[PDB]
Amino acid sequence: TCPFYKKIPGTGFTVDAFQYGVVEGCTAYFLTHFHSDHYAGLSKHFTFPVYCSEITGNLLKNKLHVQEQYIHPLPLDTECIVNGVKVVLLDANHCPGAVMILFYLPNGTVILHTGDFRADPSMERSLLADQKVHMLYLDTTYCSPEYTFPSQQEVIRFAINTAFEAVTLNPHALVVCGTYSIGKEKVFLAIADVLGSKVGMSQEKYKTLQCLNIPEINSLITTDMCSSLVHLLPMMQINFKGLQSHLKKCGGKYNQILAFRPTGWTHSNKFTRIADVIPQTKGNISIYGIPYSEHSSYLEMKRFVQWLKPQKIIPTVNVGTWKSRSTMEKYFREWKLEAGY
Ligand code: NI
Repeated sequence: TCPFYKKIPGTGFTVDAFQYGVVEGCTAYFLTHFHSDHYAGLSKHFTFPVYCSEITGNLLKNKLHVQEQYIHPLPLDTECIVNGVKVVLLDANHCPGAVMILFYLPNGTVILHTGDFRADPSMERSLLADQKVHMLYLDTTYCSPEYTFPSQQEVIRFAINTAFEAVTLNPHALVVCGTYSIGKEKVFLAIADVLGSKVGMSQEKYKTLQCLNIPEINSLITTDMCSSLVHLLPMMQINFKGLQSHLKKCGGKYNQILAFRPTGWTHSNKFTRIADVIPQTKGNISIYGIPYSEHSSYLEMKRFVQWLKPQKIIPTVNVGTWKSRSTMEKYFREWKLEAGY
């Protein structure tokens, strides 16, 4: 049964609620982004209206085979009427096609559902600037002050500089980047651009990337592994055994691997600066864990909420334990006392 924090009161709507069967009273199912914990339950047999971004609807049609007649893509930054209720989709600064949803209820209440997001000051000049928000359904993934990580730009600068140095020292080194979902495409695209290579990958991952409306993508990716010196592999294969096995397959074209695992936060964050990150090495294989996050840090989250000044916060992540819930509620109250709302 669908949890309360997935239901939008005063509407027929649910958000990211496809794994509960037919939800009683639901007339429209919104999907914030194409990550499996959120789309869980969707397939070609789904026959209710799904509302989403254009990019998410490309992925629903091509990857999950949802039939076209049930996919309702909406443009961003545009007031739309859905089953009698005004809604707006906003960029969530998460993965490609990810949105936040503004609902203007018939009684005058305004609700923001962030989906998954990485808060940014640029959001302070979107259509959120223009009216009051009563209720915030908040991505609280990293809602504790220990969660610090660098900007995405500092992390990509580190990756490009590391890869370019290694391959210029050894033109027979291969770069490998791990993936298991959409998101974080800048990691492998930025490294292939500095090396003058396309990114090589499986047919299934090429198909996924072709749904993303990324400009000039036909110039950047390929299924011809032999022509590429940046390869994409499943995240599970980014270990010494998996990489040794891959190097065998390349037929002596290469004699070294430099590999990247873009994680979110790891506790090497509470001690080490990005500049000081070092790899794990075994023989001619080195593996870097780089803290590339597509969710808010604690400080980015706190700034967004103190700017928005909502009347009520409903967390959507870390809700299953009483200790997590009590921790989050304490920070919400601190933020409200410090800012004065
Ligand atoms: Ni996500």
